[PDB]
Amino acid sequence: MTEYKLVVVGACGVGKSALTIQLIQNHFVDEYDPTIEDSYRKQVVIDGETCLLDILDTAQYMRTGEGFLCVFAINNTKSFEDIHHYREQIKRVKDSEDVPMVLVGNKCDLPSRTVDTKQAQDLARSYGIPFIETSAKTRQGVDDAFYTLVREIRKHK
Ligand SMILES: Nc1nc2c(ncn2[C@@H]2O[C@H](COP(=O)(O)OP(=O)(O)O)[C@@H](O)[C@H]2O)c(=O)[nH]1
Ligand SMILES: [Mg+2]
Ligand code: NA
Repeated sequence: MTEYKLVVVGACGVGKSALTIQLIQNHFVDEYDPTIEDSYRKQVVIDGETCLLDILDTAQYMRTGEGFLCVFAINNTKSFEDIHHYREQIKRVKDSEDVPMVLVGNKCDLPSRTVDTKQAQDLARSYGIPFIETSAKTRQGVDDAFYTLVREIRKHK
């Protein structure tokens, strides 16, 4: 079966771990030690295809990543501001401009929003990447974010 190595990056507190655990374990974590960096697997079906996802939740495996989720939180302007740092890291570690990537705006369940959809869509367009709005709490968008990334890897191959 086809394996996809995915890496989740972004500022502390955006929901990288919550997004990962919701995908893998089907539950929402209200707190998750921010120093734990681990890799997590789930065999899933994406568009009818069975595949293995190896997901590195960051906090010697970044460089082997085939696609990256760049996460910010929609009530965390600072995390949005930091996205360019993580995009550039990824370019450098892959030595490429064309790396499969998805911009994820998480915590969409929260009303105290400060990054609007247009802002984020504009950033995504400046990188040529999809933008997906998620909630790790509700599950909105979660599969779509990871599965879109897999679809970007599929195209890239
Ligand atoms: N309301 C809400 N809280 C979230 C969401 N995702 C994460 N959180 C919370 O935000 C905090 C940080 O999440 P965490 O996954 O540890 O962020 P990380 O540092 O990026 O791994 C925790 O208290 C999570 O419960 C979400 O979509 N909605
Ligand atoms: Mg974490
Ligand atoms: Na503003």
